[PDB]
Amino acid sequence: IIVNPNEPYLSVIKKVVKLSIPIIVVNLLYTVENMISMILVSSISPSAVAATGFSLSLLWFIYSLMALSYSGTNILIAQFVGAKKDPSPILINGLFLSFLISLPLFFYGKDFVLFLMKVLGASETVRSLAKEYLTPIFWFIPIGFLTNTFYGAYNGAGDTKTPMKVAIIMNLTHIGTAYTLIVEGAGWGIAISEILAFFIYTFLLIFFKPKLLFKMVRLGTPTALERAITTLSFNVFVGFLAKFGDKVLAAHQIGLRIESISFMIGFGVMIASTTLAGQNYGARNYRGMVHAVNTSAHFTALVMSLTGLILILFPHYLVYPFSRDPEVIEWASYYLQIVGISQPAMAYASIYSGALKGMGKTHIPLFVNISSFWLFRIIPSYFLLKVIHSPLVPWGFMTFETAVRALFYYTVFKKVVGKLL
Amino acid sequence: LSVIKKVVKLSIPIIVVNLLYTVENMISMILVSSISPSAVAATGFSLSLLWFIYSLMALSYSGTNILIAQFVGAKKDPSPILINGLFLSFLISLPLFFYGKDFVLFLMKVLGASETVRSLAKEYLTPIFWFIPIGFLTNTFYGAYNGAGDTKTPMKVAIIMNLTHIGTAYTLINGKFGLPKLGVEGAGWGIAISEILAFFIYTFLLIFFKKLLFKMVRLGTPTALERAITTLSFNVFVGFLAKFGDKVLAAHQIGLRIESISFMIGFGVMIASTTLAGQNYGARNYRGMVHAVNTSAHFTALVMSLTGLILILFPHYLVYPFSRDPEVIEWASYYLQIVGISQPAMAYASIYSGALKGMGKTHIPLFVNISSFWLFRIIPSYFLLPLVPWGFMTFETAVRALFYYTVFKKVVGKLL
Repeated sequence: IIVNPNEPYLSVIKKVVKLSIPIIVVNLLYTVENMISMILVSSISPSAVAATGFSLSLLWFIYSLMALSYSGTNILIAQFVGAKKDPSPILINGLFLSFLISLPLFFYGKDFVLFLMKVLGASETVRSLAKEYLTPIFWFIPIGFLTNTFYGAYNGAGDTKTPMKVAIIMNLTHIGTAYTLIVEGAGWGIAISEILAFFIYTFLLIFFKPKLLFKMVRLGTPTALERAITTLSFNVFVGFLAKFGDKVLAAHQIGLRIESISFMIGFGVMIASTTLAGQNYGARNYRGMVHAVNTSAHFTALVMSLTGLILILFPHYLVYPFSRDPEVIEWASYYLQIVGISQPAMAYASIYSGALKGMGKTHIPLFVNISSFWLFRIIPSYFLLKVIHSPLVPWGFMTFETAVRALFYYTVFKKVVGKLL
Repeated sequence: LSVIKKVVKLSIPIIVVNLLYTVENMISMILVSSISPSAVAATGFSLSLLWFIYSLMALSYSGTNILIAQFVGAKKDPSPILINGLFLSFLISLPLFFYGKDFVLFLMKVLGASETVRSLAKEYLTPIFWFIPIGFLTNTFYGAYNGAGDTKTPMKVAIIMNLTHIGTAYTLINGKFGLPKLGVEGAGWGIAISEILAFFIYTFLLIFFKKLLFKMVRLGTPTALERAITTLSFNVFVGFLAKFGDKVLAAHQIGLRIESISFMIGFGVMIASTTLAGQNYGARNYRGMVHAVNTSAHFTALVMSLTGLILILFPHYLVYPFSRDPEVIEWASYYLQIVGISQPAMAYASIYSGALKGMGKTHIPLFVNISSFWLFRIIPSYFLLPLVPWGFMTFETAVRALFYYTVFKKVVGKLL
């Protein structure tokens, strides 16, 4: 049991924040894992941090195929626990499906970096560090694909406290492994942290609990696309500010870290709403999920309304840890006040697209976050952006555009449930 | 629909369209072999790169070829599918318009091009990309006339597309009419001007012939990724033979042309089965579509049983147009004998994987031909690793593509 009834008042939901703070902790700890990873790699040379830096941002492209092993496992388990049906065939077929697509990026995995590494602007000695840094990682990718599937498996059953306690220890495993082994030492910090957490889940399986490979691949197919395509998409949005020198290039990276710390709240509610909508839609409790997602939307909007306010009223404060060049503090402060207006939009953007994932409409955020980016973030902030001479137009449009969809494709949730009743 | 019928009435016109397309590029390669050999490399690497790029046409094709068939079968007005198909087609032509031109320069330099080849590729791919909207509209008109079952009209246009393409190329290659030699640019204008003249035909007869755009994208999205990912997949399959020198690399491309001369048959029947399965599924008549795809599979497998058998019995006869070194004739003869056995299977593959496109489950060939090329061709070959990846291909492209026919029997099993 986890589902709230069919609009049964309870205007305060409470249960949502209990099943979100754990996901917020897991996502905030992902930043501490990489921030400390930058401190441990910077102890040797900046050439190794370049090999690690471009690899992590490239590990985004790699881990995009990890979406099938998550959504295919997270969604069906959430619905099956909702309908009180045995959620065991989804786990064994999901963990096998995770290992299935784990083979392509097992052998020719370091090539996906090294080959693409030089075509963007790498050196000969920088890439040799990346090869030593990534060789122990691509050996244990089927291990990571199993850990990711275990993550999505617990999220469906409404037990996000298990991937929280494991994340706290897994990071101390990663912190301890690299800090002692430290460019190849940091690579063992990832592989060993993935076999430890996996074996904990293996130990947390002794006392925890194939024609559907289609349904798992079919649901998460847009997710692996949406992840991979948005990466290239954001690369196009960043490229619009590379034309304004490294000054604004650094100022956009400063806004990224300020957004990332401000994003872990929403992504935690997203995976939450993904579970809450799945358990409700699985039990044929349709009036309750809309009463739940609307409640989460209302509360997350106020959380984001506070978040944007802090970004607006303390721009120079939030850039202070990165405040060096005043022209960079300039563009960074302008960015914070611009996207500080579009924070409540992200409350509805992630929930409407996140709750639909559990409901099965995973193909919608793909068609959505792409079409609400190309002919909206890029083209209006490019085609009509020829004569502007300002970085505030891709920033002004990204805030303006993000609103559309976030608040303007409400409709897809407004009406997909309309015919559902 | 109960005895036997001329199912070739849909296949033959498309076969002519899929043929001569061979001649359109064989002669064009000769028209660019008339100049310097460096321009032929700029041509081949362009057409190959055009194979990768021409993956977004499936979204503009399947979205138009599938729904029109179902609606022509359902006797429902199929005009909103064409006006929004061409409209969507024009809008999928913009992401490549002035944004995928430099993609060639970014991709040629990563495969080992020459500073001159990248330049000849530009002068060749300059008029091609200016008229991407015109080629996409004609590509959508193809599936439009195929969906309605009128594949003879594009066959007339394909023949028009040929005489203008070769005519303009052969003229602009050297300036036959007192014109300046455009070089590699003349072949580029041959394609472009042949697209605009074919497009004007489709718009002229549109004068006397004849929203929910999200659903169309839900149809062509897996099909577009199939052509895109299979191209990378076959790149990995060839990569297993690059380790055996250039004599095995050459014999494989020789088999490619001999296969293509034998491939245009099944592709036309695939579109034929794509249309026949489309109309009868939109009209609920399931006994008519199951009996048709069964009869299509039976008749095509026999043709492919003759086609492959000839390849097995006449290897060194059919390769001599490409034979130079007897060691290359050796490896090429084995490739034909191996693929000649799996030819009757591709008959069932193109017809079944293609009928499911007509039924709306277009994410079926994607989930299959990917999971069939990788963990059944690439992986088993990579383990046992030229007759090891060659035998496995036939062993796979037959057996796995075969017994997958049960999924069609299962999709139909619950359909009744």
